[PDB]
Amino acid sequence: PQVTLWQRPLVTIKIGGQLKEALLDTGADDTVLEEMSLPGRWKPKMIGGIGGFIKVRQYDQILIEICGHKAIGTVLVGPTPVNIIGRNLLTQIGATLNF
Amino acid sequence: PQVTLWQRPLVTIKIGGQLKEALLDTGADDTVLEEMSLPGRWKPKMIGGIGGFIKVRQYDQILIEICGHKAIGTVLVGPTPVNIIGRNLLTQIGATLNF
Ligand SMILES: O=C1N(Cc2ccc(CO)cc2)[C@H](Cc2ccccc2)[C@H](O)[C@@H](O)[C@@H](Cc2ccccc2)N1Cc1ccc(CO)cc1
Repeated sequence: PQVTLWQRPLVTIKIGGQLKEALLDTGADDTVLEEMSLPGRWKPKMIGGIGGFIKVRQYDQILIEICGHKAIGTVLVGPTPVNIIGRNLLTQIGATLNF
Repeated sequence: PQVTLWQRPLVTIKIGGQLKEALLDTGADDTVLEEMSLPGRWKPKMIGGIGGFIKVRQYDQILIEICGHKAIGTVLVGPTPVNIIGRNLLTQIGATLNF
């Protein structure tokens, strides 16, 4: 799916039987995601980006549906104010930054 | 220029006769950039993302060359550990997130 709209390319993601807006974060290397409803079987970690380091849960193997398209990947669940989709997911949906 | 390489789409940008690695961050809305020497003419501000809020300088009208291509835009110079290229710049180089 092409997504330009000279604005934030957000995609309705479907993780842990849930749906939220995801900020296509081609900048991040993984798909972070504000706290949500995910089952255990994950690993505790912390990302360090702009402002400070937040705590998230590396959920490897999460069927996140972006753009009505199935896409499993590592979703980090933490206190992030946005559902970040990094390369870990831009590689499953085949996202490409052509400019 | 198409950039997938299932990894971080970094691009050597040339801002104010300067050059650094820019993490193509379609997630951000503007082009943040670790502290550096910009062409003056800017305003003090602070972005609030992952971890906390960092302080940057909205440098509006900065000739940032991405992919050997000239591209003026708003480069926020602050204590960011990376040169983020948000939509503000993904709209000048005509970037498109297709997956
Ligand atoms: O912290 C941000 N991370 C941090 C981050 C770390 C780890 C992951 C998962 O691996 C994802 C995101 C990225 C930028 C960055 C990456 C690495 C080092 C330094 C910076 C991201 O790529 C960017 O999209 C937004 C995400 C965001 C945006 C809004 C609200 C919450 C989170 N930010 C913050 C940001 C804020 C404003 C601008 C300018 O508009 C740019 C970035």
